[PDB]
Amino acid sequence: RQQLQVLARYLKMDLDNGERKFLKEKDTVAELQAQLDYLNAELGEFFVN
Amino acid sequence: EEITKDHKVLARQQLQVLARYLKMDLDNGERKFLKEKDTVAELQAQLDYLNAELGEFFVN
Amino acid sequence: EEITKDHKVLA
Repeated sequence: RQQLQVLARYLKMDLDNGERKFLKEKDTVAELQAQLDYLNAELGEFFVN
Repeated sequence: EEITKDHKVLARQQLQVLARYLKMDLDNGERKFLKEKDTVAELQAQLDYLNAELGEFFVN
Repeated sequence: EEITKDHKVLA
């Protein structure tokens, strides 16, 4: 693992970039789901569907 | 010489990783040497004091 | 930059 880290640093490759982007995207998903849940609570399932 | 320096840096980091895996202290020798040099300075100060008190003719 | 690229490929 330490040798892999040394190589990754030499190559300037961020091994955690994908996870960072994924966590941001998951926050966005939660935001949009909260908005949709609010509209469903205001209007009801029958109306929305 | 950016490319050569970057490669030597990578080599140094790989050497450090290996040294840590092997539990080999690369600075042990220098540490011991600096302690020994302090001891040499102490003994030389004592000898210099005796030479200042007694003089070269007497000591020799 | 053939040498640097070849080394980065090896890495």
